[PDB]
Parts: sequence; structure tokens; C-alpha cells
Amino acid sequence: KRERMCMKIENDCIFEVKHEGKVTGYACLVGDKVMKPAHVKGVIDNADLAKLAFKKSSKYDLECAQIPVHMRSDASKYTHEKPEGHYNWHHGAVQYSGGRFTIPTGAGKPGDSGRPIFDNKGRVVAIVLGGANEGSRTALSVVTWNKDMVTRVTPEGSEEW
Amino acid sequence: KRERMCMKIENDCIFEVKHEGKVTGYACLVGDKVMKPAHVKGVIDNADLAKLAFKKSSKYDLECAQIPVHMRSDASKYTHEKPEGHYNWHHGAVQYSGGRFTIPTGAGKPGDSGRPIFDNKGRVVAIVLGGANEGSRTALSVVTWNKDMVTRVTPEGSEEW
Amino acid sequence: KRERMCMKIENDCIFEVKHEGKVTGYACLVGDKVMKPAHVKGVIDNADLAKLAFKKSSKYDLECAQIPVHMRSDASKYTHEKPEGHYNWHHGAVQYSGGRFTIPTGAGKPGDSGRPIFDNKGRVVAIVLGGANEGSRTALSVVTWNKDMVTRVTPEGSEEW
Repeated sequence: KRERMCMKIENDCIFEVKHEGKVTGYACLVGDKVMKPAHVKGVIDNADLAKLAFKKSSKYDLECAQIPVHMRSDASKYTHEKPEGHYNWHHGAVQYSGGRFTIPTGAGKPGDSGRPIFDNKGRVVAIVLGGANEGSRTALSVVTWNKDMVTRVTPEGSEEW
Repeated sequence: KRERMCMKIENDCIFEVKHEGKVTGYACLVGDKVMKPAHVKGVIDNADLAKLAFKKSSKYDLECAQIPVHMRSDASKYTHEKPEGHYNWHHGAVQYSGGRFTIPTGAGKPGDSGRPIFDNKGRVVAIVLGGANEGSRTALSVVTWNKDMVTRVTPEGSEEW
Repeated sequence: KRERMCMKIENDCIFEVKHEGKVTGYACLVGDKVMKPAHVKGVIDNADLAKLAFKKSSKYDLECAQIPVHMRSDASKYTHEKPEGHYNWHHGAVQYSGGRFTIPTGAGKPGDSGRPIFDNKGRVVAIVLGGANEGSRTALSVVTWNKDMVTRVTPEGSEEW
């Protein structure tokens, strides 16, 4: 149920970014803005998305742009509330404990950057950039939103995926 | 129940406007004032209403007038609260989502300008002016009310019906 | 039986008179003349009757004109005999006592000017102009026809409908 809805939403709101023929990251639609990690390099597998003018910012390591009108109905719905507990993810379920996003599996691999972290109701919470090896766990370096502000949370030792 | 009540209220609070013998708009009785969109041209199918001196405002794209005394019992009652959810309309059910009034079907056609958008209790929330083709949905350019002011919402690409 | 005949004759011998889009009086066909009260103003809702030249006389409060040839078969028949008793009317039955036309119900309302009062044989005897609120009854101020003379009976305190 929840897993099926989450994967259906991911299918409609993720476009692969390929460089030299191999995928390196993913750009996702949140609200009414195209969001992609800045550190990843490549082009989006979409004629409409690849032609947009991407605003750059190195402090938050994020690229943003305005989506065209005809993909507004194909974009996720955002939120800013982050209660403690469990959240969905493409490679499993993520745990929010003490202001940190951690991977129970520790199976994070390069090339998964940009996949949204989903809420219980399908809302998007943050965006994955990289993680830091906490032995059996990994602390995620993710980009979230405040009420009206963007912040970047990077645990020590994190590597960009 | 709700559909029949809404139709009953609409018959007592909607007056057609025709130019050159063909209908082009609608005027509604909300509170104690006649409200008709400014862009639609013609005449209201009533001597008492057609004789009134209308106040013009191109910024909000609306005309108003104070209703005569003997239609004061034949006017819809208004509201300013807009909870998230579903609202009734003469052509189906409209979806209010994130500050946007959207049509689930995209079935709005020119000549329907001025048709009000009702609430659950029969209260009027807004007045339709135009729409925009946003994928398989249609964002409605409406005229809504705050506690005391008039505000106008116009999604990009909207066409005046 | 009588009601059906009176209604059928009234349908064929009454034309609503409207001013500024609202009906205010009726022009009835008697013999070969069109009668209309002088206090009511407007245009008869008919092409042929609009272009006819009307003779106006403020003493009797009545306008008369000659009907077209082809409409001679769509008119009532007249009489002057007025024996004591009851006479039929569009809104019920009227009583003729002591040279007065009285309304048992007192249900006369403005806009009832010009409605003829019929005989028991369907013949038209008088034309209603106004009424006087006398207790539970209403004395009718009407224009009648003698053998040769047109006379007006107006009780004290009557009002023009």
C-alpha cells in the first residue's frame, strides 16, 4: 500500500541523469521547482527539463529551476514538518533520530544522489546528497527545507554519492 | 441532497448575460450586491439588475452594484474561510489544493464565466473568471475574499472564458 | 364548465402590457375596439396593436383604438344589461349590489388594471381600473358602458392599480 504508492510517486517524479552513457544522479520534481544536486554532473533524460536555465548555488550544493506548466500535475507535494520516527525511501525505510537521517541498512552506494526522502503521506521531506559511514549505520548528508528557508545538514566524514 | 440544494440556490442567485442573443456570462447575487465579471460584455436578463449603475475596477476585473430591496431575500450567503478539501460547482466538484482551484476534468468552456464556487453548507467561496490548461487539470483564475478585501488569483497562461 | 369558458375567452382577448420589461396592465378586445386604462403606461406585447393609433381621454381614464380586420374573430362580445347578482372574474367571483362592483376577498393587487369582468354568458360588461379598501370587501372602481354612454364609477378612497 504505502510502498506501492511511494514507488508510483517516485516513477512519476524522478528523471535519470546520465553522463557518458551511465547514470550518475537523479533530478526530482518537488512542488513547482526542478531540484537536482549540484555536485553531480550530467544531463537530464528529458527534452523539456534539459533546456531550462538552472540556478546555481555552491553553499547548498543544489540546482533549482522552474518547471513548465504541463508537468505541474506530475510533481510531488512538499512539506516542512519533520516529526521523529520513520520515513520511507527507495532502498528501504529511513530513521529520523536526534536531528539526523540514518540508513539502517548501510547499503548506500554512489549514484543514488538526489532521490527524495518520503513521508508517511507521500510528502517529500529532504533530498539525499551523501552519507557518512557510521560503522553499521550511515548518517545522511541531506538538504531539507524550513518554513521558508533551505538548510544543509552534513555529518562529519560524509562522502558525496 | 447537496447537489439539489446547490441547484436550488443557483437558480435563485444566477442571472444569465447575453450579447447578440448568445450567452456569454453570468451574474450572481452574493450578500447584498450584484457581482459580474468585468471582461464579459452584454446585459443581465432583468430590468432591475440591468438598470443599476455598476462600479468598475479593472485591477480586480469585476463590477459591483447594490441590489434593490426586494431581492434581498434571493441572494446567496458568503464566507471567507477556505478549508483544504472539495467544493461544489455547477459542473462537478472542484479541488482546492495549495492555494489553487483546479478542475479534475478540464471540462470548463468559454461562456461559463461568473459561475460561483460553493462551499459544503451552500456558502459561496469565490467567483470563476478564467482557467488555464495545466496538464490534464485546469487551474481556475478566481476572485476570492479575505475578511474585508478582494483578492484575485491568476495562474500563468490563464484564458478569460 | 363556466370557469373553462371564461379562461378560454380571457386567453383569446387579453394582451399583457409591459413597461421597462415588466408587465403592468392588460389590453382587452371587446367588440371591435382595443381598450387600455390611461394610468397604466407601456407597450402592448403585440406587433399589430403597437402601431395602431390610440385615442386618449383622461375624463374616463381609458384609451381606445380600432382593431385590425383579421383580429375581429379573436374578441369578446359586449352587453349593457347588468341585473343584480354575481359576475365572474379572473381572480374569482364578483358581486354586483346597489350599483357597485365589490371584491369578496380583497385580494386585488397592483397590476390587475385592465382585466375585464364577465357575464354568466361570457360577455364582457366592465373593465377594472382600481379598488377601494372598505373593511373586508373592496369596492371596484371600473369603467362600464351604458346603452350609449361610457360612465365611470369611482368610490371614495380608491387607489389606481
